[PDB]
Amino acid sequence: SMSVGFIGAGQLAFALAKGFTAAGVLAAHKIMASSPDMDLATVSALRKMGVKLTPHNKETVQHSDVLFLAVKPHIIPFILDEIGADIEDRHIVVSCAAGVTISSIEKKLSAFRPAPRVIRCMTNTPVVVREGATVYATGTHAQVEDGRLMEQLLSSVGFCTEVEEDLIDAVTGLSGSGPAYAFTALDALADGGVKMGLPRRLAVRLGAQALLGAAKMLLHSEQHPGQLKDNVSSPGGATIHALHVLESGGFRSLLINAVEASCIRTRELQSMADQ
Amino acid sequence: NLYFQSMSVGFIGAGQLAFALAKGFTAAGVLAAHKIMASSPDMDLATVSALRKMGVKLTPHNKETVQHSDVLFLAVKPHIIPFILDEIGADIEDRHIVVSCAAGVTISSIEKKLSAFRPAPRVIRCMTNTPVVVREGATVYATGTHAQVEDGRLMEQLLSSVGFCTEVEEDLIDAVTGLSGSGPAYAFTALDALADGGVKMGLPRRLAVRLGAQALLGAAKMLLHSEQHPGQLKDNVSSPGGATIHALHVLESGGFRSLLINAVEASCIRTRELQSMADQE
Amino acid sequence: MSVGFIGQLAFALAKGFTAAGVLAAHKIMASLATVSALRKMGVKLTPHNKETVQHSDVLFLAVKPHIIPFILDEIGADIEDRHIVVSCAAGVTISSIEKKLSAFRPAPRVIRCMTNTPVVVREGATVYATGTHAQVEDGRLMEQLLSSVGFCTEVEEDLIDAVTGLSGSGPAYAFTALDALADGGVKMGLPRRLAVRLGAQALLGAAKMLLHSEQHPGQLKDNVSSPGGATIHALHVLESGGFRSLLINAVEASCIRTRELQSMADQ
Amino acid sequence: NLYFQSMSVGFIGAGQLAFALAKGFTAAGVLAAHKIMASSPDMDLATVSALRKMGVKLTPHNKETVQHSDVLFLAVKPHIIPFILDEIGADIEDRHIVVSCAAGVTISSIEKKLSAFRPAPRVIRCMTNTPVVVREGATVYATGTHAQVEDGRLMEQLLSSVGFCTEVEEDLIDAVTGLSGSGPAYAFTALDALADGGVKMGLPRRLAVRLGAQALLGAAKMLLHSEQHPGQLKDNVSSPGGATIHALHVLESGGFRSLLINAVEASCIRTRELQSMAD
Ligand SMILES: O=C(O)[C@@H]1CSCN1
Repeated sequence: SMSVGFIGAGQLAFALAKGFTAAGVLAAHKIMASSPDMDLATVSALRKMGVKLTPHNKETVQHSDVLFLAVKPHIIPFILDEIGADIEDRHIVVSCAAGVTISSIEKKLSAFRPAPRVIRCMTNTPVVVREGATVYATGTHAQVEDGRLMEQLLSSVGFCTEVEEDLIDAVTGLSGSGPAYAFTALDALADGGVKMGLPRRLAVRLGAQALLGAAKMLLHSEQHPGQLKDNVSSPGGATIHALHVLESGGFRSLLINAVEASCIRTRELQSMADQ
Repeated sequence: NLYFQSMSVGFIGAGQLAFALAKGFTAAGVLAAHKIMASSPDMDLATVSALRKMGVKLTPHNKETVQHSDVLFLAVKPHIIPFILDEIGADIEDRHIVVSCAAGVTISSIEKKLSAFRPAPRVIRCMTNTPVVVREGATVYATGTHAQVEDGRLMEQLLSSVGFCTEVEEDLIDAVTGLSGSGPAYAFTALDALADGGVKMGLPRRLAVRLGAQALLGAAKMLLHSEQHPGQLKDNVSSPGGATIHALHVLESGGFRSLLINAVEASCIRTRELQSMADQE
Repeated sequence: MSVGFIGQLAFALAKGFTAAGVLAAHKIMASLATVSALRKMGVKLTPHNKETVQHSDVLFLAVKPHIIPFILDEIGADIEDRHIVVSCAAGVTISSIEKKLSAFRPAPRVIRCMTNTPVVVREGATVYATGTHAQVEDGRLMEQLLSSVGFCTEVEEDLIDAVTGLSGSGPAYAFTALDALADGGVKMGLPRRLAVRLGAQALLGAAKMLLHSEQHPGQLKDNVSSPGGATIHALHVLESGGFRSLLINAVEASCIRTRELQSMADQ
Repeated sequence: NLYFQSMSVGFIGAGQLAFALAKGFTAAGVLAAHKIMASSPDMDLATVSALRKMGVKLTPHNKETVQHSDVLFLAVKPHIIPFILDEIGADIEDRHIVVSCAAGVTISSIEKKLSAFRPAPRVIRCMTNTPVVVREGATVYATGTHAQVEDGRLMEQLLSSVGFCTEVEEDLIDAVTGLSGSGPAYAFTALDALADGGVKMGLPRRLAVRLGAQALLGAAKMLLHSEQHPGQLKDNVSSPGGATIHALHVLESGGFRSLLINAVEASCIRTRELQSMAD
């Protein structure tokens, strides 16, 4: 029955609308999206999906029950001023804009109506193939049923759980930025395959399949990742020789640096949102 | 396409690979567990206990596995193979398809051993990986001299039920070992580290493990279902000034890409070394 | 129309403009090494900045960033309403120029521009941001003029520091790279002149391929490298030295330094 | 100038380099697309479909390419050149000019194999690169033992239509491979990284790609059209205390120059290794 809105038509809003349509959890005609600059590829992609489109962010608000904000962080204060008068009591405001705090949203929206129902969301692009990783934090006036609605909605396109808002910066550095780390790794792994004689296309396919299978093994396993690493590495063998050169470059610490750098940049954005 | 419901499969070795392939095959429903025999040097393994409860038949006699099976998976260490080939060589019949999974061991080395017993052994060489156990493996195979056309097609249908499977020329399989053969251990290492980073930044350990693994799987599936270069997807998900591009920069400053190239090379080279040392003896 | 200059960037723009036929070289007045060349082109040279302002319609300011305030104080009273003041000085913000000029006349038409030296062969990269009092047609006029000597597009002013780090400093990164590539060719036995020519032609062709392709640079990279071949071996050693991260460091350092100049200009 | 529009051109290999040369030659107008024939062991390549739409005749028989062509480009992998030469050596005629593009394959090795079928094979070795597709390639060539005076001239004319082309001694070509052969890949890596830097500092990706590429194009054009040392051009653009000289310093602190020297060397050394593994 319910309707879903997207303010913004970027990569992430497209990913959610496509993953939601592929889940059949609501008919695409229940979905509206507004961008003042939407590219015709994203227009023709969403329109063929059945996703209703408009340039007027207020049209989305009046159409929608659940309202996704998927725009750049600095654009958010302008959005809230535009649509703030149109926020009804029925609306659930789900922010995806990175580092934008529930406080900064509730402050803006409280100038119009006193109890805005706000949820902060950290999701990632693989929702487009329904394998996203999502966390959400509920705001001051979000009713308990709102969090469940959020949970059921985002569970149709990947993993989803509730966290305290203070962990969302860290989730950003981990699962939010994660897919870009994977894409970088797969491009380098394939370069390695090419270096050793594989055709590029086959190298790309084999590396991506190996990553997926490994991650799936861990998800469906009780065991520590180090234990599964142990089970792959035969004595004297090729895998342990490879693991050694990874260690010599400090491979593990680079991934730690990455999550940390992304979380800290997210906090730097959280401060400008709160300033 | 092909009818192999009444086909018997054997494993020489009952290690991580025999267990992973048998679990995948019986989970795919293309093999009844009681049509699978495995032989192991010792029966005090955790792998044999799980094969027994799976319904797989467990013998200590390699010749018994050979007599029971039509397709014969050789899943032992690379330096054992010429001793297995000696023990069972006379037991090999015309009906047998011998599938070697040892890293490095060449089709011609196996054909040479077996030919001393019977002239036209049907040999296939393959490189698979442990995620066959959840049916998301990556497998390549090459066909030997006396491999029939149906033999490669039969092998590809078998291994496709537990992951991606394609045919390659044999001289690529060492490279493949370094990529998808060792690939899972690189992912496990990467996931352990990513989870340490999540923990450093405040997340509970179990949630950090869960989120990194889900991030890796979804990204891999994204690429497998996309017609786009991995760099384009990197580009697509990196907003200007954002957290992700800042993280990408510190990966680059450590030479993250070169380490993965180093790893694939080291594994492929070690795989070639193991064969050379074997062929010297 | 008429154009004036108030450098190595002043020469480069006048050279490209004339070669494009967009402006008669004599409708151009400027105010060193580049003084012998410019006069040869039939471009009017005058030592008095005030003469340049009185003759010109469009006014490029190509001086050192801490030198603009002194020029503005000097010519400010001579800025009529027909004038468009285009600042190319690195880091000098639109606000700082308008502040100076507005003590003389309330609505100065200011445009801020980040262009680079390859305008001299009409392959520049130019961005520009329109000032508080510039009408729409001032932006379009500027876009038409600088499109004649390379790529040109409008940006928000807060992207110009980033553009400085990418295409503004870019040509020096390429000159450093071609000098090193030529040292490499020389090491492997090529004559120096042949190595310089072949390296620069490789760079040019590669850049033109990317400008004319719909594909990602990584996709074009894949196409060069045959399996097991020479190119992928060379790519590996680039990766092992963190070659990509150095170029990221470069754009970042240039952009940050531009911001620090942008502060000295606003202080 | 030599007249050659009506000659037929053959590619053994319908891969990335055969496509690049065919695309460049047809866009230059020096050959008609229907006068080109290419052969490949694999017809499902994206490049093979691209050649079809151009009007290039595609066959899976290396024999037919030879019989169709006057000039014959060898754009196969290096190690398979020996099997190709045995396969079509009997079909080589006196009218044929054989042009090897394979990295590292020496004129001596080609002439040795081909001399077994008919003496005086006309062989030319060249190293070119993918930007021929936009007619800005970099090509060197060396004439073989039995190449006529005209064959080198005809070869230079053909390849100058798609970029720079000059004659070199054969012992320089391995070095040219590491420089202009692999060159474009170094530039693509550079452009990707520069765009990453632009994005980090806040530019949209597409804008950073365009600006980075345009910066490199115009820098390269400046150098080619000036008589000045790359170092003098670097000096001319680095104002004192400015943003550029700050960025140059971080480049130097990472040994940026040495990485590019390492790259040319590695590619050239690998090019030699490949020929020594053949021999
Ligand atoms: O990597 C390679 O072999 C190709 C052929 S020479 C330069 N690029």
